[PDB]
Formats: sequence, C-alpha cells, structure tokens
Amino acid sequence: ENPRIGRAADLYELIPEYQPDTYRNMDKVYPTRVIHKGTKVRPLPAGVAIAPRYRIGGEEYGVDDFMRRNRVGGVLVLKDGKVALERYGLGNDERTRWTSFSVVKSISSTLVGAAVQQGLLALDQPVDKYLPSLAGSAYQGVTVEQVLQMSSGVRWNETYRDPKSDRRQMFDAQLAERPGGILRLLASLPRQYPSGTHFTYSTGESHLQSELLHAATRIPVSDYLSERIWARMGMESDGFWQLESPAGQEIGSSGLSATLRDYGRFGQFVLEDGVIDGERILPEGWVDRASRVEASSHLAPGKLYDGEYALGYGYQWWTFPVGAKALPEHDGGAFEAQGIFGQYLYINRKEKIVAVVWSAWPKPEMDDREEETYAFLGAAVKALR
Amino acid sequence: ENPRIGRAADLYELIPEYQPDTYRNMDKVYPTRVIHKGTKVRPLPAGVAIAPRYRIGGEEYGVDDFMRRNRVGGVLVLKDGKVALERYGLGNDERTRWTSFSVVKSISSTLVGAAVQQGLLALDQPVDKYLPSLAGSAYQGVTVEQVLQMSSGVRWNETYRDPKSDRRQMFDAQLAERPGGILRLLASLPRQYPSGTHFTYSTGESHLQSELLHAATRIPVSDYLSERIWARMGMESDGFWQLESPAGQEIGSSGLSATLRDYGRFGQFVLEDGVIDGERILPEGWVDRASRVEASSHLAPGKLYDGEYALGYGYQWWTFPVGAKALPEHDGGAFEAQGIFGQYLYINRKEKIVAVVWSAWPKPEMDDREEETYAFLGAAVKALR
Amino acid sequence: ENPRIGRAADLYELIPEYQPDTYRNMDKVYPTRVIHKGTKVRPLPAGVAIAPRYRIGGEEYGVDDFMRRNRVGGVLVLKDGKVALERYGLGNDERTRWTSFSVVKSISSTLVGAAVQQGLLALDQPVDKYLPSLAGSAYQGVTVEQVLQMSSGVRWNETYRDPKSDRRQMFDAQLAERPGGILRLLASLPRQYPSGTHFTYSTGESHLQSELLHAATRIPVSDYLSERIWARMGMESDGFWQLESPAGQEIGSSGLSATLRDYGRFGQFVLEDGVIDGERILPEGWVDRASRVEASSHLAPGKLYDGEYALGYGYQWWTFPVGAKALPEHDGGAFEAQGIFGQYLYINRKEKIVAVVWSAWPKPEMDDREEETYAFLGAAVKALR
Ligand SMILES: *C(=O)[C@@H]([C@@H]1NC(C(=O)O)=C(S[C@@H]2CN[C@H](C(=O)N(C)C)C2)[C@@H]1C)[C@@H](C)O
Ligand SMILES: *C(=O)[C@@H]([C@@H]1NC(C(=O)O)=C(S[C@@H]2CN[C@H](C(=O)N(C)C)C2)[C@@H]1C)[C@@H](C)O
Ligand SMILES: *C(=O)[C@@H]([C@@H]1NC(C(=O)O)=C(S[C@@H]2CN[C@H](C(=O)N(C)C)C2)[C@@H]1C)[C@@H](C)O
Ligand SMILES: [Mg+2]
Ligand SMILES: [Mg+2]
Ligand SMILES: [Mg+2]
Ligand SMILES: [Zn+2]
Ligand SMILES: [Zn+2]
Ligand SMILES: [Zn+2]
Ligand SMILES: [Zn+2]
Repeated sequence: ENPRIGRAADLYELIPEYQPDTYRNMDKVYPTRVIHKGTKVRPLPAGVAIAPRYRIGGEEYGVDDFMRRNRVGGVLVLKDGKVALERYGLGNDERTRWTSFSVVKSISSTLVGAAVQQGLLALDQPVDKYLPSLAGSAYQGVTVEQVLQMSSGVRWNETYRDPKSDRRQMFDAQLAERPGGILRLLASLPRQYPSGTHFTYSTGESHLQSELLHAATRIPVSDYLSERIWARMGMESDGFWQLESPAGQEIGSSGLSATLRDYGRFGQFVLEDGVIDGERILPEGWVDRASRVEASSHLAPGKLYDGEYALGYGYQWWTFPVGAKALPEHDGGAFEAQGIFGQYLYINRKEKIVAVVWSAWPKPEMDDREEETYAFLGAAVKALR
Repeated sequence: ENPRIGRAADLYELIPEYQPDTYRNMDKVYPTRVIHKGTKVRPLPAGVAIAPRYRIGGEEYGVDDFMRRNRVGGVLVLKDGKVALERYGLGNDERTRWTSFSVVKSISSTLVGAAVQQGLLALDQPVDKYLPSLAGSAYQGVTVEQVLQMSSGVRWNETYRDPKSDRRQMFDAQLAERPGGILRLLASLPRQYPSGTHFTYSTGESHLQSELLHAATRIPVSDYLSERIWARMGMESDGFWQLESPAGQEIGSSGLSATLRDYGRFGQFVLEDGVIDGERILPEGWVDRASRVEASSHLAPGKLYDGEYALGYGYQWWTFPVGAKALPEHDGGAFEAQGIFGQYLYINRKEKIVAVVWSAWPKPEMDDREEETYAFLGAAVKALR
Repeated sequence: ENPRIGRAADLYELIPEYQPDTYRNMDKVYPTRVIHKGTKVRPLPAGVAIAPRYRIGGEEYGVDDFMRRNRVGGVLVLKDGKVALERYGLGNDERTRWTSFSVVKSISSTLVGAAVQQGLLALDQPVDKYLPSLAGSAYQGVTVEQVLQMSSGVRWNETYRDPKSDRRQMFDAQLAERPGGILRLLASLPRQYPSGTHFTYSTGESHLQSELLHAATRIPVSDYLSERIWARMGMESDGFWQLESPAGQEIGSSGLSATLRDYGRFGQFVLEDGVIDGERILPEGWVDRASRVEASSHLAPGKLYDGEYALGYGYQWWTFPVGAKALPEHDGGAFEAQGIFGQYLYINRKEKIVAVVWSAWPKPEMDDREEETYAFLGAAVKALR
C-alpha cells in the first residue's frame, strides 16, 4: 500500500489511518536536520526474560493485549542496560524512526545539561544574555533554570482548540517557515506571574531550550546532540529533527525521530548519569536536580494542575510521586518524558530500568490509556525485581 | 539540451521556448503531491483511425497542420472508449505528464460529486459549515452548489495583468507558500451581488472545492482522487497535483499533471456516468446536472459575458449550445473542461466521444486558436460518424 | 565524514569549523538553480610551475605559508591561459564547488554586458523601463550604468551588525523566501544623492543586476549564464546559483558556486575580451569601460571611502591604482572581483594573468590578510614576468 501521509498543518488532527505513516515519515512533511550517528555502536545485549501481565477492571492482560488496546507501535524495556522486552506494532520495525512529540523536551534539557558541563550555559544566567532578541521582552531576566522548570511567569495560552492561543500562533509560525518566528512570538508575550513562582506548561518556553543551545554552542542543535551523545555513546541509526524552517532551527519542544533502540540508548545514557566511557557529559548531580521532588516546591508531585495530576516536574521531566503517594511499583524517584498520542520514555534509577513506549492514540490525551501504560510498566518493573 | 524551466513566479508569462518544458516539469517548480495509480489499468484499445480535415479561411487542414498552427503538444480522440487518434508534439511522448491549468476545475467538481455520493457533502449546505475559516466573510451562507456554479456573488477581479487583482493576490499567496493564504484572501472579499444570481469566473472560488473536499474527507485530496478514480478504474501512470505549500493543500483550480491517456481515462469515466466496474462513484444524474443547459438560467450558453461567449457553465464545466445555436458538429449536449494556453477535455455523450488537447499557445487566451480547436474537434466528430 | 553545515541564517557568522563545509555545500542550505555546462570543455593546459615567494615582516613566505596563514582553500594562477599554479586546501579538491560571495557581482555585471551586446539592455536606459514595479521609487530614472557603478544615489545602509540596516532586511527577505521581497525593499528606499554622482556600496543594488537580466531576457539568469558562457566556453562542471526562493530569482550579489578551474575559465573569458570561439559575447570595449580608471571620476582609485581605500570601482569590479600610486607588480590596469572571508578573482590583462583565491578567514574583512593576498599575487606576477 501507498503511505498515508497527512498535510503538514494537520499533524494534531490526523485520522487514525494517517497517524502511523506520518509519525514515521516526518522528514517527508517538515524540514529536518540529520542527527548523525558515529562508527561505534553501544551494544544492547539480550537480558532478563519477562512476560509481564497486569490487571485492569477485573481482567488480566499481557503484552499483545496492551499493544492492541492502546494502539502501541513500539515497546522497549531495558534492565541493567540489557533488552528485557522489544516489540513493534502498526507496521513498525527495528529500522523505523518514529516522532517524539514532547518527549524531545527532555532531550533538549539533557543537552542544556551537557552545555552546563562545558561551561557554555549556566543555570543562573538570564536568557537574554544568550538571546539578545529577547531584550526588552518579558523573557528578559528569566533564567535558564526557570525556563527548564516551565516557571518563567510569562503569560502563555496553550489551548490548541482556541484559534487565538499562543500554541496555535506558534504552530502557524512553524508552518510559515520564517526563521526566528517563534522567538518573535515569545518576545511579544506579556508577563503574568513573578518569575520562578508558577508552573505554566509552555511549548514555546520549551522551544527556547533549542534556541539557547544554538546560541551558546554556535552549531546546529542536531550536531551538538550528535557530538555529545548520538555519535559518542554510539547510536545504531541516524536520527533527525524537525526545524522551524529549511536548514533552520530545531524545534526544542517536538519533532525528533529515532529508532526504538536509540530512544532506549538515550534513556540508558540518563540512567548512567551522563557518563560515556569514563567521561562525564552531564554535571555531577544533574540527573538528581533534573528529576528532583521537593515537598515545598511548586513543582512537587500532586501540586500541578489544581492538584489532580499525580506527577510533578523537574528539568522538562515529569516526576513520579514518592512515599505514601507513589503509584504502585513506581516508587523511589521514577521520572519520564512524555508526548501526546501516547509517547513515553520512562527512567527508574532505583531499578536500573529504561522503558520506551510509542503509540498512536486517536486523541492527544486519554487518561485511561495513560493509566493503563503505567499499570503495564509497573507490572514489568515488578517482574524485573 | 537540458530542460528550459521557468521561475515559479513566471508561469503565466513564460516565453515560448520555456513553455513546453515547464508545463511537463511542474513538480520541479512547485510543491506537489503524488496521485497514486493502482495496479490494474483500464484498457484503451485502438479503434478505427481517423485523419480528419477541416476548412479555415479558404484553406483545408489536416491534424498535422492543426498541431502546427495551434502549437499542440498532444491530441487524443476516443470513440466509445477506443483510441481513434493519438498524436504527440513539442517533444512530448506517451509518458509525458502535462499540467492542466483550469482543466482541473472539472476534476475537482467531479470529486465533489463523489463526495456527494458518499454522504460527505451536500449541494444545499453552506460552505462555511465545512470551512470555518469562511465564517464571517461574504462566503458565509453561500452553498456548495453556488460555488460549483461560480455564482457566489462575491466580488472577484480575475484579470491577471493587473498587479492588485484578486487572481494575482492568490498567485502571490501560492508563491509565498503559507498554509491557508488562499482562504484568508477569500475571506477578505466583499459581496457584490446576491448569491445565485450572477456568474463571475473566479479561480479562488474554484479552489474552494479542494478545501471543501479535504474538510469533508479529512484526507489529502490527491488521495481521495486516487481511491475514488485514479486507482479504481486504474490510470496507467501516477499523476501529481500542485500544492499551496510543501505537503499542503491541492490547488482546486489549477495545477494537476497526468499523461495524455490518463486525462482520456478521466473523460471516459465521466462519459460512462461515473460508474467503474459496476460501482457507482457519481450520483445518478450528476453528469446531467453538472452539464445542465436551462434557457432560463443566468448560466445558459449565450448569456455569459453579457452575450459575447457562446458557452454556458455547469458544475465547473463549460457547456456547448444546444438546439439551433449549436456549433457545427457539437450538438447534443457536449461540454468541456478548458485551461489557458489551449488545454481541453471535451466530452460528447451523444457521440460517445472523449477528446484531450494539450497546447502551448503564446498567450493564455487567443480567440482564433480556440475557434480553430472547435473546428478541428468538429471535423473529428464528423470523421467518426 | 558528515559535513559541518551551518544554519541558513548564520552564513555571515559561522564558527571556523563550519565555514569550509558550508561554503562548498550551499545547495544543501539555500534554494538554488543549476548552471549547466555544455558538451565540450575548454582545456586549461599545464604551464611552467611557479613557486612565488614574498617577504612579510622580515620573513620569506611561499605558497604553502600563504595558504596556512590565511586559511586559503584554493589558489589558481593562469598565465596566457595555462596553469602556472594550482593548489587546494581545507579539504577541497578539483571537484569542489565553492561559494563566491560578492565575487558574483562581477559575473552579474558581465552578463549585463552580454545583454547589452544582444540589444536587450542599454546602459543609458532607466531601470524602471525594465522593472515597472520600480516606477515611483528612488530608482526611477536611475540608469543601468549607474547601478553597475554602485552610483544610483539611493540611500542604503550596508551595516551587517546593525539589526535595522537595509542589508539585514535584504537577508531577512531572502530567509523568508518570498518572491520579489528584495525588489519590494528596494522600491521602499528613499533618494539621497543625485543619480550617478556618489558611490554607495549596496548589496541590494548589486542584486538589482539579476532582476534586470531576468526582465530583459525573460529566462532564469542561471540559464543565460549557461548559454552565453558556461555551456559555450566549455566549463568543466555544472555550477549553481543561490536563489531568493525555491525555483525563484538568482541573488545577483552573492551565492554562486563553481569549481576552482571554472572560476579560472570565467576569468579567462574576461581576459580574452569576452569572445568564445570567435563568437563575441561582450561588446567591443566592454572590459575597458567596466574597469575604467579616470582621475576625474568619483569612482577613481583613492577616492572611495574618504580616500581610505587604494582601489577604485568600475562596473561591479574593483580597480587597482595606476601611475605613481600603483601597488607593486599591480600597475597597468589590474582589476578584481572580491568576496568577504577572502574570495578573489584577479585579472591583469597586461600580464595576461588570471588568479583565483578561495579563503575562509575567521572575519568577513581583515585588512591584514587582504594586503598579504595582494603581496602574494604580486609575487606571482613578478615570477611570471
Ligand atoms: C507534547 O507532546 C505537546 C504538549 N504536551 C502536552 C502534555 O503534557 O500532554 C500538552 S499540554 C496538556 C495539558 N494537560 C495535559 C497533560 O499535562 N497531560 C495529559 C499530562 C496535556 C501539549 C500538547 C507539544 C508537542 O505541544
Ligand atoms: C485556467 O486555465 C485559468 C483561468 N481560466 C480562464 C479561462 O480559460 O476561461 C481564465 S480568464 C478568462 C475568463 N473567461 C475567458 C474565456 O472564456 N476563455 C479563455 C475561453 C478567459 C483564467 C486565467 C486559471 C489557472 O486561472
Ligand atoms: C560581498 O562579499 C558582500 C559585500 N562585499 C563587501 C566588500 O566589498 O568587502 C561588503 S561591504 C564593505 C564596506 N567597505 C568595505 C571595504 O572594501 N573596505 C573597508 C576596504 C566593503 C559586503 C558585505 C556581500 C555578500 O554582501
Ligand atoms: Mg529476551
Ligand atoms: Mg444518492
Ligand atoms: Mg574553444
Ligand atoms: Zn549557527
Ligand atoms: Zn454559517
Ligand atoms: Zn487533513
Ligand atoms: Zn521568467
């Protein structure tokens, strides 16, 4: 059959028949830059054999059930750096490169960490020091760490279904492909809270990470990701990264594509504290900082979204609750990247576990499928004890 | 020789040496989407050949003379589904894919027919129901039928060589490649007449068919054309369709490319009332409605352009006069698609004739070349009697 | 080896690791059109190898030292049409196509010359005769010759580093890829000096050569260059030329890529007075007018930039002083094209010498390295006497 690839403008409203083919062919739809691999590839050898089962409603389900019910296109579970489980669906295979959506927020964050290690960014510096086009804007004075914590205080209307929202204006900037358009949008925004006091999920603010990384390194973010990680630990396959315009700027908040085992290798890099062959790519304590759960902080689990989301926020990572509030099997400081339509990159340092889930849910957010994904993941964590 | 391909901005002004090469290489100039063929092809067996000859001035002319005088790059005459004539010129061959200009208006309209047959669009419904971008403009309340009949009554200046004309504006929006630029222009236009009362040929109004089709099916129009026609009856070759923007929206009013016999197959589809292998693709009575001649209607042949044009208008088809006013050998309810610089798709149901003409006239409109084409086609209809 | 290619917006600010790869891969960064070669290639036979040496400070330097000191990617010296010196650096070889920056202004000027020979342009005619969208602008009444001499009198701010300059707006128009955007900028500019009295280096005015060439020939400028010179002389390889937009208009002031020996062939065309195989392409006396040094002219050597620059101007060519103020070895009427970061095309008719220099200086203009380039070229001239 011919590939069913949607219009560029319809990415967030494709019919189910068009999602898998578009999600794995984003380079046919948007401008992109190649994230090059190297010549050495980090091995992912076979590991513990598991057949995880979980209970929901009153019924028991295995892996094929999970994948059928949630329209899952890929599942990878790494234990101790070794493949415990690897499945493909929806026509995907080991060579498929699938798009990240907001999962790439956590990759950008980790690269900011690499830039901190090199001295090229500092958490404490104001964003306008690196990005002079923000001079005079509400972002002037906001720090890099405040951007990482979605706590700039700049007013941001994220609702996609409001034609007037900032997220829709940013998506139209992308579709227009005029370089610097998102930055100009961000520079127009008024301030609403004191900086550092208020969580507002902003896809534009997350994009600012990509802008900062380019400004600090003076090379394309895709090449920095390659030199710091993709070619250094050794991913198996090139990736690629959606840009704002041709040969332009990577979208910091969305649009990275990679093989399933390469998403897993990135997770394994984070699980291993950023160390590749004895050299520290990430600052000492970076992963602890980026996934920190502090009871008094306004980012703590339970405290976001009027109190009815369970997960907190770190440096562009969602943080699982700890202690009495923990979700079953996800205690000990688990954290994750997520993207709409059911993309997950789950890291459990206590258990040395990395999980990657690729999905094509009909709708961008579905609470029952998120909760099912966590039940399935917790059953895998339980079976790997 | 390497191909002589014009700048994208110059499509309506190319010098004669750049016209044939550009018209068969439009995918090297503009963004395009592929119209996929199937694996079965509807045959076009050879019939009894014809060598029609006709008189102009005091001179008699064959097909070769006609081809030379009108700078014809292709002519195809089908008689009851069989090839009575097939000639190529200007360096074209059987595999050449030549652009349609406004001939695609009639393809889009027929796809609207297919959507009516599937219950996805209705002639009496307003266009802004399907196209929210039109709500609050002078198109609000205009019905799908009135769009097909170029009778919205919205003020539209079609003249090309005036820089500030609406047609030039819409071409500028295509050349900018911003998704939705054409719809934004259309939404900015004032009402001039009550709708359903006055014919105004508008290339933007005709594009609305493309936008309506995607809004009702939620798949690219190229893919709807493929599933409904191009892969169902089986064209011999892929087509392609010019877009407003990279991976964007098909131009409903211009810019489809296909081989000469695939244009013939589409004419045959219409001639055969939109049935393929016993399946109805078009509503019963669609072709009749779409080529309607009613003396009372403002659309009747002889009323358009305040009497100075012999042809009337249907559902984006031009209608030939019937009765006493018939042009020689074109009685019985013949109708046609046409495009500037000499493109024709002529359908004579009485005679069971489909004819395709590809030309590269130096100017977009030459009355004398139009008249000579009707004289040649009439000679061909006569020869096939 | 994956090339280190910058963001399109960063061309004038790349870090050194990114300059050589980007300069030879501009077709991966901007829209381009191919400049096609022909079927025959004009040979550049081997001559007597020279090993020029010159003294800077108190030190002897040869070709290798020149090259390592000024980060030179290529050097070609032709004497009487024969290769006296040919060296590649920075990873380049005989098939590299390296970008020209402003060197192409002199190519555009020479094509205007070709159009004057064919009668399609005239030096004393106003540019708004050929570009009607400049009627009513500061260019109204400005002649073709005045544009050639950078002497339109239109007010123009070249400052790259000022974000509001006209050069920045031009480059923004380019990045936004909207057809005709540069001409729109040009038509917005106010009058400053009476036309043909003062020299103001204007990248936009130089781009105007390209717009004029297309208006007067009605074919893409790349194809005109091909038919007049590239395919006729016999270049060795295709070139290509940066555009304003995909399949759009060539940038008249920047962005041509060619192999080293093909730049040499173009210089040799100029040196042979614009005749190829007995077919005169440039008007008699064109090279004379285009490189004129006339002490009473506002363009004479020593008059530009309040007398702070040794070189005068001609038809988009820089002219070396003659007489008592001649640079050593550079007397007799030498002239050159130059481009930022160290690109030179030097033509010395008296000595029958053509020199091409390709460099990747860290900064656009470094006076020190320019002076050293002229001392090295002078040493070549001496060695070639
Ligand atoms: C990333 O995939 C997109 C953004 N990510 C989310 C998200 O967090 O799911 C939203 S915002 C919206 C707020 N309430 C929901 C939520 O937080 N959860 C279900 C956890 C989702 C964006 C669409 C980005 C590509 O725009
Ligand atoms: C399609 O080819 C272009 C439009 N088609 C015509 C046309 O051929 O009719 C016009 S302009 C004007 C309106 N009616 C005149 C006419 O009756 N004939 C040529 C027969 C010409 C447009 C330019 C479309 C791509 O704009
Ligand atoms: C060409 O490479 C760029 C333009 N070229 C020049 C140039 O000729 O160096 C400049 S402007 C600058 C102003 N005065 C300079 C000079 O020659 N001296 C100070 C001695 C020339 C442009 C940037 C083009 C790509 O824009
Ligand atoms: Mg196993
Ligand atoms: Mg019905
Ligand atoms: Mg020769
Ligand atoms: Zn850069
Ligand atoms: Zn309505
Ligand atoms: Zn769609
Ligand atoms: Zn043209």
